[PDB]
Amino acid sequence: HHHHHHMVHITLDRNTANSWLIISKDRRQVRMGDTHQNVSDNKERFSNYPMVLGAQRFSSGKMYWEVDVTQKEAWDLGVCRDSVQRKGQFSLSPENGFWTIWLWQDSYEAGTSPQTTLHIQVPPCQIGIFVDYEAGVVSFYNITDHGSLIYTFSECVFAGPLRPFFNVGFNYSGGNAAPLKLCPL
Ligand SMILES: CC(=O)N1C[C@H]2CC[C@@H]1c1ccccc12
Repeated sequence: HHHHHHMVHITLDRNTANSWLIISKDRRQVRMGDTHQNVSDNKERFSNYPMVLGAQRFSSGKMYWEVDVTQKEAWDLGVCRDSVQRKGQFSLSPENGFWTIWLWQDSYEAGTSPQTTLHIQVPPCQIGIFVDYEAGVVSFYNITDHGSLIYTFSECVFAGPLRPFFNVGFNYSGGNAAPLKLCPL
């Protein structure tokens, strides 16, 4: 890929975060806490899962950012509609307004319905996410493997503004406490 030059400065939106998440002062890192984080509930917060949105909203153009996933056992990354459901149980699918990939139990999968197996030779420590609003494209790149393509969603029906989407995953095992981190330009 040569997509680096549509780089956008993403920050996390505290108000959308699950109440157990801890967002750094610079709003560039998020991790699971060991308890509820002493914040009020609001209609924006994801209730059931350790999810948060980016502050940025996109309705046009080309956007690129990178996320560090070092030493995590489980995570979800991509983009979603601003209008996605926040409360209760739901699946990550384009029909529900999500364009995502994940790591779960040593397998990488794209969030189609049903989910699609990914073929990654070099487990990634850093993921690049590229959105072309007009083209209807969301692509994922393996930064650890010289930017090799992971997966492309095409003919996407965004149907409104998009937000960067993050899930740090649960930490039942004790091996998934590490943060997601937005990487510098
Ligand atoms: C009581 C309850 O249902 N939970 C507590 C904890 C672990 C599972 C679930 C949950 C969802 C989101 C964030 C934190 C949690």
